[PDB]
Amino acid sequence: MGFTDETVRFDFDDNRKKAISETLETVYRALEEKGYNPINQIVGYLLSGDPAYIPRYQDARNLIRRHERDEIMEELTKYYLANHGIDIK
Amino acid sequence: MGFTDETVRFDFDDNRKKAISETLETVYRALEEKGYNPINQIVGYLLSGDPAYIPRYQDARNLIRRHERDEIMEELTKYYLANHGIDIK
Repeated sequence: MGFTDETVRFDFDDNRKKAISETLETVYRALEEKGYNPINQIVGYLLSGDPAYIPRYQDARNLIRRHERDEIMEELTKYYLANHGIDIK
Repeated sequence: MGFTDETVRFDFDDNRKKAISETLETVYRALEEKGYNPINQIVGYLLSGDPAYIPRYQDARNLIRRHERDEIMEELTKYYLANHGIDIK
């Protein structure tokens, strides 16, 4: 084998907001491009806690990894009820 | 080296659809009546697999419990991107 991985570490400074929304948008498309099942890998990622659920195609794997699966899931739950007509406090 | 498709097909017969959406609506209402934060308790339920995360005020705790955490979580994931302008199956 040859695990060649050098993540230079971009580390974007916090300034953006609602980033989780762009993160999953990106992650979703990443698997669409790679021919995988985005939903299946995302659901598996949050409730199993392992970065390898998201294929290393795009910075998406890093983006999702820089957010807590707890945090992301809260956002999922909030949005679910929000567009369902509920304003979350 | 463990190339195994795991489509369990353990699909239990349920006659409802979009019920999860109605269920979380119920659960959300349940915590507001109890003076808690609906999101905090729901997020814990799905990723911990512990029914005790939902307070026992209303039938909501029973309703959510009839649904698998995975089932709801995938629905959350799809819906998140769906109303975001993405069409998911």
